[PDB]
Amino acid sequence: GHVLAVPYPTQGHITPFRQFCKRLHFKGLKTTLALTTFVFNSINPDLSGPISIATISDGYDHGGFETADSIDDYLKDFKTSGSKTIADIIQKHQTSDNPITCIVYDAFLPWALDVAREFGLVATPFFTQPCAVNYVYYLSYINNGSLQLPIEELPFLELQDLPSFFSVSGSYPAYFEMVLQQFINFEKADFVLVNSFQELELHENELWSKACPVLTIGPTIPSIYLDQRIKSDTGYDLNLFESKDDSFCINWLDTRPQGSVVYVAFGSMAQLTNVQMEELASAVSNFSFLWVVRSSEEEKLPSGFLETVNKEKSLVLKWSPQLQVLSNKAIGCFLTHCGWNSTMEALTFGVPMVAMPQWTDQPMNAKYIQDVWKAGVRVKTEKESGIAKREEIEFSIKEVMEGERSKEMKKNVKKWRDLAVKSLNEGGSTDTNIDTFVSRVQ
Ligand SMILES: O=c1ccn([C@@H]2O[C@H](COP(=O)(O)OP(=O)(O)O)[C@@H](O)[C@H]2O)c(=O)[nH]1
Ligand SMILES: *[C@@H]1O[C@H](CO)[C@@H](O)[C@H](O)[C@H]1O
Ligand SMILES: O=C(O)c1ccccc1O
Repeated sequence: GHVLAVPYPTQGHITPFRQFCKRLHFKGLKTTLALTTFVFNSINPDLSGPISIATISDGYDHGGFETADSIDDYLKDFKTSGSKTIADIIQKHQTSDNPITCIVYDAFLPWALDVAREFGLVATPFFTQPCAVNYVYYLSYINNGSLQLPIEELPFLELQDLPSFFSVSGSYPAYFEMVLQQFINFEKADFVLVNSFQELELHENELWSKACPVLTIGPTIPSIYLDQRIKSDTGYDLNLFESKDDSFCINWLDTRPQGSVVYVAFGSMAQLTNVQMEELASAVSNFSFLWVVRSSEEEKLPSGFLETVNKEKSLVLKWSPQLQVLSNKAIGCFLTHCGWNSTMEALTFGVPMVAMPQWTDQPMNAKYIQDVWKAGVRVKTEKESGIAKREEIEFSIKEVMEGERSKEMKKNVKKWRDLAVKSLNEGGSTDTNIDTFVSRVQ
C-alpha cells in the first residue's frame, strides 16, 4: 500500500497532511507527500520523521499565489497544472517497488478524485476543518448555495456564528465557491477524512455521517504531546516561516510565573489593518504578553511600538513554536484568530482562549469555543466596523485570566487532552478509523 497525499499549499493544510502521514507510516503505510514546487523551495527541510516528497505545480512556481491575477485564476490554473503534475507522479511510480494505490487529496481540490479514478486509485478527500463547519457547507450545497436559518438540526446557531461568506455578503466569491464545491463529487469518494476526533463534536459528526461516510482521524497534533505511540513525532516539521531558532522563546517563558503570559497569534495567513493593530497593541500592553506579528505585518504596528515593548514583561516575534508555547505553563490565555489547527491545539493543551475571529470558518470555531466547549470568550466587535476596540479586547482577556468564569473555563477545557489521547491510543475512535482506512488501502 502507498498513499499520495496532496495538501492545499498553505501551512494550515500542510501540517495536518504531514502529521496524518506520520500516523500512516507508524501503521505500516507508505506515503508520498505532494508539495507544489513553490512551497518545496520555501520549506527548510529539518525533519522529525522519514519523509518522501514529490513535487507538483499549481502554475506559480516562482511567485506563488501573490503573483496570480485573481483568486479564481489561481484555482483554475491549479486544477490544470495540478492534474498534470499529479498524474505524472502516479505514472512514474507504476513501475517501481511500490506503485501508488490511493490519493488522499485536500477537500479544497475535488478534481484530484478525477485523477485518482483515471488510474484506478482509491480516493479520499481530507477536510482540515471541523465537522460542524463542513456540515453547514454541505447543507448549502444540497441546497443551491445558501442556508436555512435556523438550521433545524443545530438551532443554537445565528448569523454571526456562520462562516464569513454568509455574514459578509459578496466577500471572497471564488473562495466561497471552493468550500461549497468540496461536495460536488465527494459521493464517489471511498472515504471522507476529517482532522477531528469523535468526542469533540459528537453530535455534528453524527449529522454529517448520515450523508456520507466520515472518518475522524484527528487531532493531528504530534504524538509526543498526546499518545506518545510514535516516538519520532516530536513536532511540526514542514514550516513555511523560518523557525527563529525558537529556544530563545521557550527559555523566556520559563522565566515567567505560571499562567502569567497572554499568547497572541493569528495563524499564517490573516492580515489585520493599521487600525486593528493599534487597538490590539494598546489592549495587549496592559499585560505580560507574547505576541506573534509576522514579518509582512510589522508595517502596520504603531510608529515606534516595538521600541516601547517592556522587555521585562513581554516579547514580540515573527513566528513561534506554537506547539511548545501552548504546552508551557506560563501561558494564561491564548488570544486567537480561531484557525482550526490553533483551536484544537489550545483545547488539547487546556489553554483557555480569547476568540477574535477574522474570516472563513473562524466565526464557527469561536462560537464553539465560547458556548459549546465553554473554553473561552469571543471578543465583542463594534457592528459598524467589525473591529474589536482596545477595551473590548482587554475586557475579554481579563475575563479569561481574572474573572471566575475564568476558573470554570479553566477546568472545562482540561477535559479534552485526555479525550484526545484516548482516541489516539489503541482502541480509540481515531485509532480505529485510521485502521479502517489502512485496511482499504492494502
Ligand atoms: O506563530 C505561529 C502562529 C501559528 N503557528 C502554527 O501555525 C498553524 C496555524 O494554522 P491555523 O489552522 O491555526 O490557521 P491558518 O494559519 O490556517 O489561518 C497552527 O498549527 C499553529 O500551531 C506556529 O507554529 N507559529
Ligand atoms: C481576507 O480578509 C481577512 C479579514 O477580513 C484577512 O485576514 C485575509 O488576509 C484576507 O484574505
Ligand atoms: O487555508 C485555509 O485555512 C482556508 C480555509 C478556508 C478557505 C480558504 C482558505 O485558504
